[PDB]
Amino acid sequence: FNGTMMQYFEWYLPDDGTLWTKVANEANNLSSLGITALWLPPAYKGTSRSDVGYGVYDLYDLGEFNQKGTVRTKYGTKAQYLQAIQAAHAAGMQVYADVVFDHKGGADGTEWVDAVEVNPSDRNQEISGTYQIQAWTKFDFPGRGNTYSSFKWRWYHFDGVDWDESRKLSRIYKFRGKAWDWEVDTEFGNYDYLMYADLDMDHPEVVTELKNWGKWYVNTTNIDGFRLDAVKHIKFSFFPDWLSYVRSQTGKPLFTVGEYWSYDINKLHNYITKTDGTMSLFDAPLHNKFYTASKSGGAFDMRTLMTNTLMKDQPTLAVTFVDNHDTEPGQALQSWVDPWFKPLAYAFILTRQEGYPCVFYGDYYGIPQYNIPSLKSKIDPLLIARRDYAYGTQHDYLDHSDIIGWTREGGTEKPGSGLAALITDGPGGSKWMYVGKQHAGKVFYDLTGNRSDTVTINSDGWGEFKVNGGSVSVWVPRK
Ligand SMILES: [Ca+2]
Ligand SMILES: [Ca+2]
Ligand SMILES: [Ca+2]
Ligand SMILES: [Cl-]
Ligand SMILES: [Cl-]
Ligand code: NA
Ligand code: NA
Ligand code: NA
Repeated sequence: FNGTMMQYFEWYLPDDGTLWTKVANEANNLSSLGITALWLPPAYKGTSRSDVGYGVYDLYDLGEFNQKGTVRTKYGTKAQYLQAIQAAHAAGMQVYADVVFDHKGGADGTEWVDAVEVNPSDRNQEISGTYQIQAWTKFDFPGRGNTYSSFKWRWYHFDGVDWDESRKLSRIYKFRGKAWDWEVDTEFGNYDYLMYADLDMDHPEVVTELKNWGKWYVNTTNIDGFRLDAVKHIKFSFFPDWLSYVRSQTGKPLFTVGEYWSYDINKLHNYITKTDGTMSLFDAPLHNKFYTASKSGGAFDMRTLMTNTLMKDQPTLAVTFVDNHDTEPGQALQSWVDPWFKPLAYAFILTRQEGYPCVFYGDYYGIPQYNIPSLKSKIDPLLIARRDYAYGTQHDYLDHSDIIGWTREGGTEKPGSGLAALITDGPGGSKWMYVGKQHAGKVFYDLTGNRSDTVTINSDGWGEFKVNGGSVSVWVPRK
């Protein structure tokens, strides 16, 4: 069985505290379609009840303590979260928990700190003299007390902040005596700083505490791996060290995927080198390819669709996806793949042998905030393709600027498997492709239902497969 991840949230979910309940309720249904892992949103207390979770306040509050004006998180209570994870496990699915280590917001109090303004466009360039600011850096967690952890956060655990409370100024403030961490991404000179209070990953108390929390969190929740937020903004050598610790101390392999958001493939290869292949990365450049192709009116050269992507260059470390909560309309990385192209992108990541694909909750269930209907009826037949048919040796036909395809011969121990896929960003047509001599004489049909004709395999193992305009067909053998 192929591995298939699902990102189990989107940005515009209502703040109604039901998501963990939905996970428990939907787990069996999802697993039956071949989903094997769920990436859950940050599950700990944010700056308010409605925070999506990246505005992390208290890593140890899983919707259990009366903090930031609520007990539950946006998603539910600690008990509902633990129950969600158990339900996924009963359905035979693994759970990857979102980990937010870049910054910390909603401090309980301020501290007076000598600081300097740096340029948002070049954080290596100081643009003021030293002056004293009132920074939101004091974290005491009075709702939790010392349950689980007695560790308190102060100014010196952070490299800087984005707000002076005394003069009410928005600036990127670097604390005097602190430096931006290295290595990090070099966009804007040094991209360590992102929002709220930025963690100083060179501080030993910070490193020890996050290790402490990592081990506690795995043991407490029974999760199976991690989605790491904002890794280009976090010292590169920190995560290999952290993961080695948490993996050894818990005795779990803890699959981990990092969000290194860049469309520059060489930046991703750099990160993977600097982290010794300890984690996979989201294939952001392939997301860009799908976005671009969807908007190009047929003019995109489909022969290039996976050129300079992680799916091509480093397939065992790629988590492939069509869209996520940041690429949704109105969001920070907005780059939304139009619905006409979306099933083709889904077929590309679901039926090919390269990479670990990830289905987006917002695509699957729809996004009511923008009146975006569910694509479940177009995605399900592709999940079935992956679950039952996408096995064995692949042959590639990325050989025409509209119509591209590939085949899977089927696996010697998954009887009935085998497929031939075609997608086109332009007019439809046909393509001869090799599915395997062993399929000579078999009749193949289009599992998507987009086409009603059939394709019979010739005595050499070749079939003349077909696809409609602007569409996808996934041809599989009759039983
Ligand atoms: Ca630092
Ligand atoms: Ca940072
Ligand atoms: Ca084209
Ligand atoms: Cl200068
Ligand atoms: Cl410095
Ligand atoms: Na510089
Ligand atoms: Na930092
Ligand atoms: Na992020």
